[PDB]
Amino acid sequence: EKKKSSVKAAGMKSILVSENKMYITSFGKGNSAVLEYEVDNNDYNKTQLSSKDNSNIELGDVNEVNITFSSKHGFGSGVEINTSNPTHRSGESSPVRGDMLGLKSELEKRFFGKTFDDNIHIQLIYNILDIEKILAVYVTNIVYALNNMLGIKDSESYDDFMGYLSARNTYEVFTHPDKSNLSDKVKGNIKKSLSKFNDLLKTKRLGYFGLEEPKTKDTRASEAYKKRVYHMLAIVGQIAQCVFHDKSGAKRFDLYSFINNIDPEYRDTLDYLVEERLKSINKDFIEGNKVNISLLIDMMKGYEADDIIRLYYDFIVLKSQKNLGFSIKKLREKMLEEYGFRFKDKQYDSVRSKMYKLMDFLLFCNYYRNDVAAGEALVRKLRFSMTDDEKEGIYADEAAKLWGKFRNDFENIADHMNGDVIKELGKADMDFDEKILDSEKKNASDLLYFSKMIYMLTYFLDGKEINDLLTTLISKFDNIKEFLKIMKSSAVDVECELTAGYKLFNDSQRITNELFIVKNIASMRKPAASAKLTMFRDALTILGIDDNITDDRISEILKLKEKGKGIHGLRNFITNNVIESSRFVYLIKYANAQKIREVAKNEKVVMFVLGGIPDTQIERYYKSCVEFPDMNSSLEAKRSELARMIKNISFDDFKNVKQQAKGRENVAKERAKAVIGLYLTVMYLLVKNLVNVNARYVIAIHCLERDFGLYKEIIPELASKNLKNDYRILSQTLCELCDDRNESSNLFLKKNKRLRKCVEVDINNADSSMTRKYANCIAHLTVVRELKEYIGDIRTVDSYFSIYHYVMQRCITKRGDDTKQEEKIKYEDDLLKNHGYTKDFVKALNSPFGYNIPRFKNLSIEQLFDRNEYLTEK
RNA sequence: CACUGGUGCAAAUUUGCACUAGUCUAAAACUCCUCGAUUACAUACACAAA
Ligand SMILES: [Mg+2]
Ligand SMILES: [Mg+2]
Repeated sequence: EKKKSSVKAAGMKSILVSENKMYITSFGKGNSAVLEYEVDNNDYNKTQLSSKDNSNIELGDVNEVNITFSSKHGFGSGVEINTSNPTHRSGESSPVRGDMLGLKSELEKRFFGKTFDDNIHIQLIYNILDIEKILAVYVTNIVYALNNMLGIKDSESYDDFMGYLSARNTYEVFTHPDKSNLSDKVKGNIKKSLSKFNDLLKTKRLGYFGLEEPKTKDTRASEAYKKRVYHMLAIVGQIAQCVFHDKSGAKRFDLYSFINNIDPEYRDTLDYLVEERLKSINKDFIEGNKVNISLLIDMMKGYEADDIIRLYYDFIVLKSQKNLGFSIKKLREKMLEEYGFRFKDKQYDSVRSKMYKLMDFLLFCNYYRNDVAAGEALVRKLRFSMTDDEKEGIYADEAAKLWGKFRNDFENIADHMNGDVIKELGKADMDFDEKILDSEKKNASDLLYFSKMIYMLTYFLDGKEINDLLTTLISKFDNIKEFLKIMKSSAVDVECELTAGYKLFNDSQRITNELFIVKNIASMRKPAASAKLTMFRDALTILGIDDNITDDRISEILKLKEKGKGIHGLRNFITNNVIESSRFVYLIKYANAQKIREVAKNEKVVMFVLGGIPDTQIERYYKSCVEFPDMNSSLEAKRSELARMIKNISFDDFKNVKQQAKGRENVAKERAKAVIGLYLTVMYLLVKNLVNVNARYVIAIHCLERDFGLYKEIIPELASKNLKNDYRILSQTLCELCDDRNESSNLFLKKNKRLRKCVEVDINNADSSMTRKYANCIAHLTVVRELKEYIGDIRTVDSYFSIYHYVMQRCITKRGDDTKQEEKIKYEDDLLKNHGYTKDFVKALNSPFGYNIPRFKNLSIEQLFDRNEYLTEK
């Protein structure tokens, strides 16, 4: 069983090191740090900074090698914990640890204007680098999705569209480049992007993102919509220019300041988008939430109605229940599993979300207002826990106490969870003034432009993508705010003036809070799109249709241009089950409907995805999708059956479905919905996993360009080098320096001669041409684009990593039909014979990333790649 | 099945293993928030309708 660090469990958050002192911190609420002690490195004298009430740990003996301490709150019944004194390292003169890359001094100069004899500034800086790494993944995906949206399947060019946009050009300059005072090359570049912009508008595919063109054809409304879309694309392009380098090796330095420095029209667009979302939630919130609010007021006897309304607004928009230090949902889930299993019954499926909100709200109020001490006690037990099993036990014990307290309340909620009561509560008068929430309401004016810019990015993202980007940004800003607070403390008091480009980080507290709200509002369902003919073609094509069907034929089959009563059942069925599916939208955004349908014919690929689905879920899918299920068949037979259904699905299968189903018609309709849902889920899982694998490589490219720029300032040997000429130059130069010199900036290569020698072999196996192709394929999501072309050639489909590398290797070794015979790569012959990726080829391709050994090994060895795989063998 | 530090056995000129840490390693510091993830998520029961 994996065990946690006892040092973290006991309460020691961090040991900050300066040249003469160490500062020990303990965990406060959430990410807060409690300064506990200051220790002198030379004489080991200690001074307690914490008050008797605030202190969480007791410091014992401190010496050159070890630090002994114990919890003041009972961890391990007060057991003594021994941790290394961080200043004790052989072969290092300084008490202060350096970074593995050796870029700590260059980074401190870039962010703070000078070097420091402490390890605090570098920790804050690594948090900023993490923000850039995650933005690099999402902008790369968004740019690919926008290009993909065009439908130009055969196209050498890529960034003629997003690459030529600039946030420094207003909409007027963009639409009238000639009337500009810009260079002729620039004017032509703008025209190329303008033409692509009109191409994107013509597709009608922007509706997938919630960017619907206006219903009216009025010129004024049309231009206002186009201007907003242009601002969104130009901002995405600007972010891309800040996290990736251009042809000349240059990148913009205004990522954190540009939004406040560009034309005010861009800021108007950001306000318009956020105001639209906030105004829909905020307008008549009490009337909009009257059913739950009425039930809660009747149920919560110890609270004033106005207080409940304010708490409910918090629960929906602020989601304070998600900042408690434990999972409210997990507690509710444990309560239902052990004691309220009846509420998990099929009859509550239609009202389950409402029922869970009411149950979660009671638990939230219990810990947020009524029993804050119980919440603090629960966090301490979870922090003290050393294993996953212990943590589950803590949630289970808490659920048992909660059931005794809320059993009657939960039964009461379940009694009201039916259509008759809900319809009744909906029609009932709600005499509460909407102005009660004026003090709690969140408005667009309350947020920074940086926060609004992040909200704008969410239009292009799926809920999982929003969760991944936002939770990562929130965590990094929270860490940065804490590091600044520690450095500015009376006890530490070290200079930390950020340079002009990074002044935004001074507002890291406010940004962390605003970003949390952005995650909540961005995660909410947007109004359904007006389905356009393009979407209907996408839906019929993904299901399976004649390759040469005309737009007029699609209109005819779905009666799109026909007016009448009850004649649109098929159109409505396709809209509800395909067009409105987030899984379908994800597939159209990153893939091609016709290509995905062809990939679905490959039973080995579909069986691989089905294999990952839990056995209980396969049984549910088998029962819902198969008309006459053989329940006595094996799980492999059931998976094999579902794979055959997916291979044979077509639009034709659903042409007679009855959308307004009566009686027995319902059985066929439910089965059709189940089959479409499984088909979309299986294809979505495959594409999403490949996009996710690609993201790891995108981080590697972003880091290599960033690291090359930093190393270039301190390595004379890199002085005349251009990275794009040969991507292997950083690893090659650093490996050579380790062999020929004594001093080394890069510790990964210097410390591990065996791994350094391995990287040297991998560099030699590669060349400038193949590495350049790899970087281009990673940046353009070529593996996802060309998946249908090569996935069929894989003999055994056993991992996302192996699928990605096989397709990538086929793309790299493809001999251009337009170009002449080029230096055939030495791995091509075996790859074509093997029908599987070549392990040595991955290492050669990844040789540019060799300077960061953990990244290089994780990206080159299938067993080390995924943190969620090989848990038992790990 | 990683990387780096400390400690402890071993080991000449390769280092290896064990225990333990690390926000200054890797998508990677505790509790959260997340992801894996499919069972779904989502200010408005569901269904139908526009
Ligand atoms: Mg030393
Ligand atoms: Mg880190």
